[PDB]
Amino acid sequence: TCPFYKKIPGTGFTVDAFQYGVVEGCTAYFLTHFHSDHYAGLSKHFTFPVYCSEITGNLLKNKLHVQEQYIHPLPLDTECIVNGVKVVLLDANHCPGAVMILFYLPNGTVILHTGDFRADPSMERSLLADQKVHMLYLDTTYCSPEYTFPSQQEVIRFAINTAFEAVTLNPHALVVCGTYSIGKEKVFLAIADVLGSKVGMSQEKYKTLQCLNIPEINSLITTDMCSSLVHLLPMMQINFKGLQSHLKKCGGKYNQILAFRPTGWTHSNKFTRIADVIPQTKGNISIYGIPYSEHSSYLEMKRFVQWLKPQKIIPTVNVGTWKSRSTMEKYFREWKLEAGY
Ligand code: NI
Repeated sequence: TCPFYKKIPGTGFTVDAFQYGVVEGCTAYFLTHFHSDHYAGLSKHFTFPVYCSEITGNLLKNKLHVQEQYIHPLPLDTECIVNGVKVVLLDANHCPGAVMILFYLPNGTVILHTGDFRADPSMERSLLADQKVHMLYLDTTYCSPEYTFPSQQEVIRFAINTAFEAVTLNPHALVVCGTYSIGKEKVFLAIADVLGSKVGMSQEKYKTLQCLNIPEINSLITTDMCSSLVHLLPMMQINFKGLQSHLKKCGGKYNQILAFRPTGWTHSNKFTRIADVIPQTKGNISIYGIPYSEHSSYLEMKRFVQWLKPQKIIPTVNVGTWKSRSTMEKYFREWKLEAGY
């Protein structure tokens, strides 16, 4: 049964609610982004209207085989009427195709559902500038002050310089980047661009990347592994055993691996600056964990909320324990007292 924080009151709508069977009264199912916890339940047998971005729609059709007649893509930054209700989709700054949804309810209430997002000051100059929001359904993944991490630009600068140094010292080194979902593509694209290489990968991952509307993608990726010195591998293979096994398959072309594991936050963020990050090393294999986040830091989240000044906040992450719910409620009240709304 569908929980309350996935329903939009006063409408026939749900958000990211495909794992509950047929939801009573639902006339349109919104999907914020193509991550498995959110799409859980969709397939070729789904026969209700799905509303989403263009990119999410390409993934639903090609990867999950949802039939074309049930996929309803909407453009971004554009007022659209769905089942008699005005909606807008906004870029969430999460993975490719990810959106926030603004709903203009028939009674005058305005609701923003962030989906998953990485708040940014640029959002203060979207269509959100123009009006009041009564209810915010908020991605609270990192809603605690211990959650700190650098900008995505700093993290990419670190990865490019690390890869470029290693391969210039040793032309026979291979770079490997872990993946398990869409998102974080800048990590492997930036490294391959500095090395003058295409990115090599499986047929299955190539298919996924071909759905993402990335400009000039045919120039950047390939399924011919032997032609490439940046390889993508499943995240589970990014360990000394998996990497050893991969280096055997390359036919004595390479004699060293440098690997990257993009994570979210880890507690080594509580002590170490990005610049000071060191790898784990066994023999001719080195593995870097890099804190490339596609969710708001505490401070980015707080800035956004204090600017938007919502009347009520409904968290969508960390909702399962009393201690988490209490902690989030305390911070929301501080933020409101501090800013005066
Ligand atoms: Ni996500």
